[PDB]
Amino acid sequence: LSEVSVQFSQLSMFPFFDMAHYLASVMSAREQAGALDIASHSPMASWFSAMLHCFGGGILSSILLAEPPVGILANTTNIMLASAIWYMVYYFPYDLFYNCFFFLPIRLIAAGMKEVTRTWKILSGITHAHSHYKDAWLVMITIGWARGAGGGLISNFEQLVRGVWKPESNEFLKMSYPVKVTLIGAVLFTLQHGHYLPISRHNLMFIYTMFLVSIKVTMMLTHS
Amino acid sequence: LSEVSVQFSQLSMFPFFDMAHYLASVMSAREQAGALDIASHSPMASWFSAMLHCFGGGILSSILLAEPPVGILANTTNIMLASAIWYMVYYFPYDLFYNCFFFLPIRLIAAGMKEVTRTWKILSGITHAHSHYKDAWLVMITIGWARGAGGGLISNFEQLVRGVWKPESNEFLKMSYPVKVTLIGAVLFTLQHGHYLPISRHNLMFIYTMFLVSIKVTMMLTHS
Amino acid sequence: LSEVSVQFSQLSMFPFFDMAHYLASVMSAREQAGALDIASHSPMASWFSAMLHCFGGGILSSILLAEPPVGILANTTNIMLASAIWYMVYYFPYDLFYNCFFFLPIRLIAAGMKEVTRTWKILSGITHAHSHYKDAWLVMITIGWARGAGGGLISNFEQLVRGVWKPESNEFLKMSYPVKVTLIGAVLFTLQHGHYLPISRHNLMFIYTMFLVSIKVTMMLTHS
Repeated sequence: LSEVSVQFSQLSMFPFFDMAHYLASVMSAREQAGALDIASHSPMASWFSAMLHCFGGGILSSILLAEPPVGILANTTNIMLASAIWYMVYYFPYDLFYNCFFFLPIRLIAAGMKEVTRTWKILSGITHAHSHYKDAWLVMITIGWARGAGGGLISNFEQLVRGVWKPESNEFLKMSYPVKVTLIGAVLFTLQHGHYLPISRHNLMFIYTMFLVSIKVTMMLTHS
Repeated sequence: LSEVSVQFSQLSMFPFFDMAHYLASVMSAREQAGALDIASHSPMASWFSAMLHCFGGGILSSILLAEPPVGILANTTNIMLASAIWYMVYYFPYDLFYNCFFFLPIRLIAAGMKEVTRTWKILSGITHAHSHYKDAWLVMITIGWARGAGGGLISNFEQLVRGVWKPESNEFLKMSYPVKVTLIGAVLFTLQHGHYLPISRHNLMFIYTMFLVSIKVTMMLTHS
Repeated sequence: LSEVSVQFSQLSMFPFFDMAHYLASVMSAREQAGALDIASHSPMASWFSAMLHCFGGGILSSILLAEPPVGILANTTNIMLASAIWYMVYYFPYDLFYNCFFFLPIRLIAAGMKEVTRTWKILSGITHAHSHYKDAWLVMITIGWARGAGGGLISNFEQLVRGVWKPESNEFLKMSYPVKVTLIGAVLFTLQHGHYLPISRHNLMFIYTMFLVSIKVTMMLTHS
């Protein structure tokens, strides 16, 4: 039944899903070590650290392609759309926001939707790298991977933003789960655009997104 | 009497004022902790650290706009115009140069003129960001702010140049005086170009520059 | 006998010499402190650290010229041509590869050929900077120098890649031999393109390359 994947390929991420990626990235940034004191004593650094979690893919993909990073800041609808989620995650009255989204089902849904945004980020970087370089495979892998897990690769300098400098925890030394999954996805969809992978783009899209959401849901259910 | 602000708006900064910004930035860089030993044992690193103080605004504004930083190095008149001030600040015979410019009135004048260069740097970044992005407010704030206090934002990596690595003293954690003032100015003049601020550009220019020079003069008089 | 330098100027570096630069840079990267454990426990970080040794000149010259660094990754023939040398330097059976190229004559030849690649990298950066900026001397010096010893200038962040963070060993504080030699060469050939240096390009090319190869050969013979 390939008629369902065609329906899945018509999804738009502007209203609902972008807020889900921003919310999962901002909450996951808050749950990190010493992130509450940053927002309590330096809202600027915590806000910028949140933006590195939300728009790290576009930032790294722009720096790697010699594209202006401030171009990501031009979309005031997305920047404000993430900054509101930041201010509600940290400075909501009685912390009613976080306590609402820390609930297990809501957290599962939000995270699972961020996993969906990751896909269109990977393909966006692959097709964009194709717009800059025709049949260059490594470029498409690098930019699609850069949009898939951008915040995870700038995680060292992002740590440097909040104030923690860990020169030992490099992403290449020990590849984390989301970064390595974004590598596998970038390679796969790069083989898809190059037609080296015998499957249509929509079906590979759907099966990859499902294989990601199922894994993260299993991780969050087995962690609690 | 708005006829005086029109006369103030016709100022040119190529001869006198650029040397004032370079001199205040180089002297303020020398007065930092452990900067004399750098120039005494490694003139290259002290020179580059001085260039990060002088041309940090153009460097950061160029990196943020995907513009070549080496483009700032093309203007050999400005680069030499600052390098001469560096070599005279550090390696002048009997230190007759620094001891002359460390005098309170001369230091007040030079610093106060650097405060004037900061304004045209902010507006240069705002109008330049307008040339790259029409009515994008955050871009104009970011580039005007990037030219206002560029050396203050690269101050971490600039510290890394001389040899001191302080991951705890981030500019976003504790915003210093010049950086936060450049933020306020970038926001104000950005509202001016967008015509959200009910005042002409020249008058806002003059009152902002005066409000800056008066504050720094008061700081230098109350510090000694 | 200027007829021999004309024959030397017709050299092509695509097959033999590029592999020599990649091999000397990868081997010299392995001989660094704690580089074997990186390749034994994290092949990704050791591979990227090797690419920073091989393509550091193009990377830094691309970042300084606002050119996409991923553009260096487009040439899959060169990237694979270096990655094969990396995998053979580290993971060859019985370490038969390294033990073969660590032999004194073979090491002398490979290093001496890397010294030859350095020249065409310097001139490539100088003529490229001329394509971006006509008669800007400092730009040509900066880009030619950036291609001459690129890995030596990113050596701090390259150290940060493997996991060692040394904020005290800056290249400007103590200029190493290859970096300072690349500075002298960039200045000389920049004076050549500007015709301030009374010598033809080919003769200066040959005498500079010889003056480099002789020095490195003398160093490797006096070190063992």
